[PDB]
Amino acid sequence: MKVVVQIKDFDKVPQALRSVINLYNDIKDAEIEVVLHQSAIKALLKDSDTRSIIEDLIKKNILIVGCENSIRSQNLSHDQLIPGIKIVTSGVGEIVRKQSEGWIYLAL
Amino acid sequence: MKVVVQIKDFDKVPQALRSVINLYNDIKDAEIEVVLHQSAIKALLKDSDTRSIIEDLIKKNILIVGCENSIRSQNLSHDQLIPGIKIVTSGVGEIVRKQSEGWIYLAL
Amino acid sequence: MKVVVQIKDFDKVPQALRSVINLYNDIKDAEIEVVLHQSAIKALLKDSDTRSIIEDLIKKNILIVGCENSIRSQNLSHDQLIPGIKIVTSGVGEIVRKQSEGWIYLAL
Repeated sequence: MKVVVQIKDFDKVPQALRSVINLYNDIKDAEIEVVLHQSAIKALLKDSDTRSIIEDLIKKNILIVGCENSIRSQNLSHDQLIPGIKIVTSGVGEIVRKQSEGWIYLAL
Repeated sequence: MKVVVQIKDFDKVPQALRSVINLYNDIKDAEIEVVLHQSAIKALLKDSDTRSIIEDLIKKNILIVGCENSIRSQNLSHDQLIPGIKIVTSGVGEIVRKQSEGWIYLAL
Repeated sequence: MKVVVQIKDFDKVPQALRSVINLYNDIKDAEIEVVLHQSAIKALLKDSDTRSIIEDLIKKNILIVGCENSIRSQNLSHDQLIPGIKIVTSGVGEIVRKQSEGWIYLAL
């Protein structure tokens, strides 16, 4: 079950991440990709309060993706992001493309 | 027309419910399922300010679903929820599954 | 690539519009329709702070759509909206219908 998850609001990241954990626990063999854009990109910073949760999702083989446009608008450096994070040119472009590829969309 | 509606933010429930009413009025013979998770689950409490609206949606044959994970994290009891409410193990799992079954997704 | 974009929160319109610009720049020959409903409808007012951005999207051949139900609940007049704006009876009905027609959904 392929699911492309979107997270855009930084203030809702904690709840969004718990929801992703819920998804993982509920759908057997789920193939999950989480795309963070807009202000939510800040959650991928090395000193992020949700770093341990993000690292746990990575351990669970979940693909964590950050939006380049968002990284740039938030004045962040790739050097400052959690290691092992994939980046796409556009978070919204990725979300749309994955859906066209058959991935089920979930907005958090 | 099968539509699976998601509502996750408690502070936006009033507007979300009005939007569902709008959907109902706009799409003839719509088959609607509303899944509430995260903080929005509180709207399904018996003393909820939106109870009368929820009851009206039920009257209109709309399926109202509450997330068990969310009920648990909000420390709520099934005894405290509006009668006639269906519950799923995971709100996000339900949203994803209905979409895979052909239901059109609407995030409110 | 057909994409139906939803924007419902007025306080998030600036970021949503930038995200639409990002979509446009990222997906070659994207066919985009943006549906604004709930409080976001206010962004289509003639004296709107985002008017110039909306006009730019229109220039880029992006279809800008406003929800009639939302226009009514916000006590707005069609005379007060940006010229060239299309209106639908229900923003949510449009979002659902476009998806059933094969348009990819993006919630902003």
